[PDB]
Amino acid sequence: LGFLIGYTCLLAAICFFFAFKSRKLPENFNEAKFITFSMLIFFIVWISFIPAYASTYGKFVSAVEVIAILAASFGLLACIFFNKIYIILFKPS
Amino acid sequence: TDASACNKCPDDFWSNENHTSCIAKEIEFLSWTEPFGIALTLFAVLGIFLTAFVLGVFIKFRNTPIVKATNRELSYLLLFSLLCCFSSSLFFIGEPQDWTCRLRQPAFGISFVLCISCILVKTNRVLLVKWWGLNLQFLLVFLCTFMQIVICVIWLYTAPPSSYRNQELEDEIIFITCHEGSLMALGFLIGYTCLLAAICFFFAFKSRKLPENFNEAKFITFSMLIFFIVWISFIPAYASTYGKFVSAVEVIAILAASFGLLACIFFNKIYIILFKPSRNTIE
Ligand SMILES: CC(C)CCC[C@@H](C)[C@H]1CC[C@H]2[C@@H]3CC=C4C[C@@H](O)CC[C@]4(C)[C@H]3CC[C@]12C
Ligand SMILES: C[C@@H](NCCCc1cccc(C(F)(F)F)c1)c1cccc2ccccc12
Ligand SMILES: C[C@@H](NCCCc1cccc(C(F)(F)F)c1)c1cccc2ccccc12
Ligand SMILES: *[C@@H]1O[C@H](CO)[C@@H](O)[C@H](O)[C@H]1NC(C)=O
Repeated sequence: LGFLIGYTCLLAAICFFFAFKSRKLPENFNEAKFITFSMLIFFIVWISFIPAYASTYGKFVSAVEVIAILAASFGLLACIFFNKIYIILFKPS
Repeated sequence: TDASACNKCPDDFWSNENHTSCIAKEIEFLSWTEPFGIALTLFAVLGIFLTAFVLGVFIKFRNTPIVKATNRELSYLLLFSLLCCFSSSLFFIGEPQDWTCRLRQPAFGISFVLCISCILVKTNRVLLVKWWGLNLQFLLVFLCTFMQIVICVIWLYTAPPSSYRNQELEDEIIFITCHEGSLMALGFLIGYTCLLAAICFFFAFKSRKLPENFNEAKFITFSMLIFFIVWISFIPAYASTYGKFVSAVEVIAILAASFGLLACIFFNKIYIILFKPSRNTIE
C-alpha cells in the first residue's frame, strides 16, 4: 500500500512539473492553473487527513477515506472540466 | 497477602499487569522526539528559514524599484507577520502548559490578521479608492489588526483558556489538552479572520488580468484560494482525530496556509530578483 501511494504521489509531482512547463501556451491550450490547483487540492486533502488515518481506527477510519476520495476526485473534476463547461455553456465564444 | 477486597488505585495511577502494585497512567501528548513531531517541527523551521531568506533578499535588493511599486516598507511588516505566523505553529507541538493554551490560538490569529490585512492594504490601487503621505497604509492595517487584538483581549480576560487534563477518552492514559472556555469568542475570532480573508479574495478577484508588478493581484487570489481550501479541508480532518494527533492537524493547516501565502505571493519577485532573469527587473 505504501508503494501504491508513493507511485501516485510521484505521478502527481510529475503532473505539477508538466503544468509548470506548459505555462506559456496560448489560453485555450494552457491549463497550468487548473492542473496545479487540482493537484494541490488532492495533496492538501490527503495530507490533512494523515493524523486522522494514523490515530482513529474505528468507524471513522473508513469514513475518512470516503470523504478524502470524494474530495480529491471532485477537486480533479472541478479544476479540470468545470471551467471549460462554463466557458462553453454560460459564455459561448 | 490475605486481602478481603482489592482497593481501587488512586487518581493518576493504574494497576500493574498482575494487579499487584500501582503504576501511574501515561502523559500522552504531542511533543518533539517523535516520528510525527520531528518532521513537523522540521517543516516549521524550514518555513521560518525560507521566510527569513526572502526577507534578506528583499533587504539586499531594497533599492531596486521592482519592490518599490508595492509599498516596500509594508512588505517588511508582511514578512515579520509571516515569521510570527510560522512561529505560532510551535505552540501546538509543545507541552500543553497553562500559558501555551491561553496563547496558541490568539498568537496565530494576530499573526494571520497582521498578514492578510497587510496584503489587502498593500494594493496600490486601493490606497486611494492631512494624515497621509508619511503613514497612511499603516494606520489602515493597524485598525483592522486592532479589532482582532481587542476581541482577543476580551476573550483572554473574560474566559481565559485552561490546560484541561482529560482522562475520559482512555482509562489508562491521561491526555493533556487545552480548554478554551467560551467557544463563541473563538468562533467570532475565526469568523472575523475568514471575513477579512474573503474580503481580500474578492478585492483581488477583480484585478486578475491587470499585470500590476508581475500579475501580483492574480497570486493574491491564488494564495487566498489555497488558504480557503486548507481551512475548509481542516474541518473534517479535525473532527475525526481523537488523541495526541489533534494538535498535529491544526498545525498542519497553519503550515499549509502560511506556505500558500508566502511562496505564491513572494516567489514571483524572488525568481526575478536573484535568479537567472536578474537582468529582467526594470522600473
Ligand atoms: C518552491 C516550491 C517548493 C513551492 C512554491 C510554488 C512554485 C513551484 C510556483 C508557485 C507559482 C509559480 C510561478 C508562477 C509564474 C511564473 C512566471 C514566470 O515568468 C516565471 C516562473 C513563475 C514565477 C513561477 C515559478 C514557480 C512558482 C513560484
Ligand atoms: C484511498 C487510499 N487508500 C489508503 C489511504 C492511505 C492514506 C491516508 C492518509 C493520507 C495518505 C497520503 F496523503 F499519504 F496519500 C494516504 C488510496 C488508495 C490508493 C491510492 C492512493 C493514492 C493516494 C492517496 C490515497 C490512496
Ligand atoms: C488554528 C485555528 N483554530 C484551532 C482550533 C480549532 C477549533 C477547535 C475546537 C473548536 C473549534 C470551533 F468550534 F470553534 F470551530 C475550532 C484558528 C485559530 C485562530 C484563527 C483562525 C482563523 C482561521 C482559521 C483557523 C484559525
Ligand atoms: C506483576 O506486575 C508487574 C507486571 O507488569 C511486575 O512488575 C510485577 O513484579 C508482577 N508481580 C508478580 C509477578 O508477582
